Amino acid sequence: MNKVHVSAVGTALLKNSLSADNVKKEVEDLGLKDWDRLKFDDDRQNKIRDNFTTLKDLLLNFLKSKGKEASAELDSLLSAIEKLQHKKEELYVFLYTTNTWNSKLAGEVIKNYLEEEGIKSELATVKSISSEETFHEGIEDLFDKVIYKILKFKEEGKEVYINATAGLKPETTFLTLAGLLAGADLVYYKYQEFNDVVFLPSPPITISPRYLEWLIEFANYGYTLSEKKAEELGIPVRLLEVRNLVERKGEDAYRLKDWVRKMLGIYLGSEFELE
Amino acid sequence: MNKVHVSAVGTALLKNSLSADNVKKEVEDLGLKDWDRLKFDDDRQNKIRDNFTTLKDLLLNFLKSKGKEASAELDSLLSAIEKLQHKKEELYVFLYTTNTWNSKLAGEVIKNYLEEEGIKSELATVKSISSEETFHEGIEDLFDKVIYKILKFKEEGKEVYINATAGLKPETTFLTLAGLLAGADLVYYKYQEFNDVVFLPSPPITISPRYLEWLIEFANYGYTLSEKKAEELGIPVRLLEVRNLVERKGEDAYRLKDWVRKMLGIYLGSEF
Repeated sequence: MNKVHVSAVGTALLKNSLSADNVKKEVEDLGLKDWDRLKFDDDRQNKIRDNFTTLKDLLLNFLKSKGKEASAELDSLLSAIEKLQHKKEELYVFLYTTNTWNSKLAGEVIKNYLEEEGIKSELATVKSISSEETFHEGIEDLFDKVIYKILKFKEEGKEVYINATAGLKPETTFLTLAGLLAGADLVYYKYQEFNDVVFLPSPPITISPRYLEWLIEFANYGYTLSEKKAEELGIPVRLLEVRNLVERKGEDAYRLKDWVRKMLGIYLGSEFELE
Repeated sequence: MNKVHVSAVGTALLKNSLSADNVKKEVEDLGLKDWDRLKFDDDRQNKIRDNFTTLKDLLLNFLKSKGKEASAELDSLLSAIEKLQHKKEELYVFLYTTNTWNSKLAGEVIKNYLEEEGIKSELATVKSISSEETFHEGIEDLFDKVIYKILKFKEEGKEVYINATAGLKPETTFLTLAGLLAGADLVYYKYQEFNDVVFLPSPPITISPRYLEWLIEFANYGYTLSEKKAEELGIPVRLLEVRNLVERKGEDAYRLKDWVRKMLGIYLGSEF
């Protein structure tokens, strides 16, 4: 399957499904009125868990009934696949979603629909972003679970298409940029009020070689540099600091920020810190 | 003003302002009940135009009253300014929005509010994206009105912070990517959720140099090349085409897509 689509899955499907009276009955009787908006540690997530199969078949029947438009994910996926003329034999759909029952439900339902339609696909899950503290881990997890998989796909000799329709804005802005750094071929988006997908300018990009040399340099010296050592290596720490590439750690020292190291992994391999 | 913040302006302010009865009254009497969602060619846009100044004063008063929380733009702007400890003296706020009356209204209101708060700013306007056909023009326009300005700011030795909070996904993903290609320093985002700005991974990036050389090559021979010329110059037009950089217009011929032209002829020259 040499043509891979990457798509986040949200819970809009959960919400959209309440249109239908049968779904609204079943969800209301289970106590799950706001199942699209549940927090990751809300107890109602265990009611989705405990009732997974049912809610699955119910959302897949809703989906069959009223068709792909109930999920912006499917709509943009299936529209892009139509417009690019990607054959079912050639296709793979790498879904990811947060590690929460309402999201996994949406994700399993969409996975099964794609498989009923002759499209092989996979659903990875990723850490929730529930605060400023969990955001940076959230992004590292997307690196590990998605960006590094885009890398694998590109080594495998495949074409990668990013579906930017789905996902929260910051998480898809990150996926688009990291995705293209990892060699993704094309980024697409379906406007809610259009039927056709558009192709975002997806130019082939790499970290500035100037900055790539500097950033690899911290790796030689224990990911830290005094101002005097940086200046001797010609590395403008005060500009790296503006660009949130380094943090000042103490009076004289600058440490290469952890997110940069994840991203360097695109260039030096995912396990380069362990060699 | 060494520190520029870039921010789209959406109409969410127009919608949020309906939670004051005076605004909702004036909106309903004027026929403007869904003014946040009006398309670019909707006739109700002329009611905003015809009433611009008064609807300005109305939204600015609502905004003073209830403060920056009424606008994702102000909220994220003022929060990022707070978190980065940028002084008002050193700031310039580059707002852009579509050339539509409901958008310009939101944008003028945000511009005046920032100026009342001692922050200099401009409001650039850009062509509306109303279809597949107008999308590519829309993106060329963002290049001309925003990306090229990010470039100018960076030649001046100013620092550019992109506020990714407001904007539709495709307009903000393009601003982030082309913004960083133009040398923008940092991209930030404020979740409504947890009321606090985060810094998105924003490495300095460039066009792949192999491709930059190929792309500048097309720019020497008009902006079209036969298959026999391309393979002679060692250019995988096959791979340019997959990455939407060239179209096959001609017979055995390839044409450099217009947006690529307007991205070369923004960051790395200004000729042909």
